Amino acid sequence: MQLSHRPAETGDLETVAGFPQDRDELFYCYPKAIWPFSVAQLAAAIAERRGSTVAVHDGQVLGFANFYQWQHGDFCALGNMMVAPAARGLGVARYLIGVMENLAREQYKARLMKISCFNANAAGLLLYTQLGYQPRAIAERHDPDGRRVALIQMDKPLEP
Ligand SMILES: CC(C)(COP(=O)(O)OP(=O)(O)OC[C@H]1O[C@@H](n2cnc3c(N)ncnc32)[C@H](O)[C@@H]1OP(=O)(O)O)[C@@H](O)C(=O)NCCC(=O)NCCSCCCC[C@H](NC(=O)CNC(=O)Cc1ccccc1)C(=O)O
Repeated sequence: MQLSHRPAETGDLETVAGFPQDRDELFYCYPKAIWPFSVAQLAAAIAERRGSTVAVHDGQVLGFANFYQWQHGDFCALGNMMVAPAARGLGVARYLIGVMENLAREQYKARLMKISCFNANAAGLLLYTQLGYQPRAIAERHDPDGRRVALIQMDKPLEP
């Protein structure tokens, strides 16, 4: 469907902060955040990151992403990837990741995009696989209940 993108704005914060539907979803897209998510937590992430971007369809903000890490000439890492629940499965994240890949290439001369995905997040793992990301390593992490989870580190070459 028809999608556009632009930098995130203050008026987008309340909608975007509403995207994660439970503690698990919040952990998957922003593991340092604390449930419940809030506009203050989102604004703080935006201020300390780069490239915060929204995807819009039919006047609705449906998706958000930024760079978790950025290293000129080297790589960027995708951060805070989240989509409105009613709009999932429709290509919003696919679209926005394409946008972020282009931004990494153009703004950071990145050769590689990194994406890390928690093991329980099948939807994420499958999407990133469809976009050409390959798994490289697995790291142990802990969820908010102190349970041990596996963070799967994936990457993809970008090219000029
Ligand atoms: C986005 C979403 C997954 C997808 O958005 P879509 O808009 O919905 O995606 P389409 O573009 O439509 O494409 C979807 C594709 O997948 C196929 N599909 C399969 N199953 C499906 C299903 N059930 N449903 C739908 N689709 C399913 C489907 O067929 C299609 O493939 P084809 O049909 O096209 O082939 C959507 O469902 C979402 O928002 N989920 C909730 C949030 C979320 O999980 N976000 C991803 C985060 S991974 C990124 C995490 C970045 C994390 C980062 N930190 C790090 O990296 C590392 N720091 C740390 O660890 C620090 C730390 C601190 C404390 C303690 C431990 C550690 C950061 O802090 O920011």
